[PDB]
Amino acid sequence: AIGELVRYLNTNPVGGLLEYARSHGFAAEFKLVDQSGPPHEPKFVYQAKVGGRWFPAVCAHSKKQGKQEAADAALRVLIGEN
Amino acid sequence: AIGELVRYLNTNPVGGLLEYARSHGFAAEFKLVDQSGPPHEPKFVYQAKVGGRWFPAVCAHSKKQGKQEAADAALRVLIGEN
RNA sequence: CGAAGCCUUCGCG
RNA sequence: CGAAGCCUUCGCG
RNA sequence: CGAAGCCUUCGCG
RNA sequence: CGAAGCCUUCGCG
Repeated sequence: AIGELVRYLNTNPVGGLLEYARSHGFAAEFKLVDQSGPPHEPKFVYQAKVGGRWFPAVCAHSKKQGKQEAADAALRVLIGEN
Repeated sequence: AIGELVRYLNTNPVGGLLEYARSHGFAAEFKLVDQSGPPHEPKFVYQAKVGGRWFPAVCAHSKKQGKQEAADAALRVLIGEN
């Protein structure tokens, strides 16, 4: 797992986390924790969840980048574990 | 653990998480993920972390209530574990 | 006795 | 052959 | 929201 | 920021 997981951090973190989620029979989730700010400069706060494990919450400027950074944080956490 | 952990959900989640963290030799952290909103109506976003495990991020109106809500979520998860 | 944590109140900014 | 996901681009509200 | 291109991965062969 | 009060937990006697 670790090998491909490292690869996914640079190119496409969301894809790597979904891959991890499939290969362990788990459904991945990206929770929109919070939305704030004016419409032209909003701030989104996202959190990745896999099965029963929750990951670092992140601030981002767009929903896409919210998911990307949430995935990225989850991936770094999982790589750290071993 | 589960017995006392249930009790702390009503009275003081922050204390219960501190008990859990001590009794498994873990350092607890309450991360201020985000602050937003106007000065008289701020919104804070907190996340509890115990050792290497991160917990649901929560919204609250004050820092203390932020920590308490994060702790409460972590406790509900840990009771869920068994 | 020695600590730690929470909540509450009061004053100040 | 059948899915899914990123990258970029274009158009619509 | 509607598409195209390109990449990666999954699944059945 | 400076105090006060409560409750809870832990160790010791």
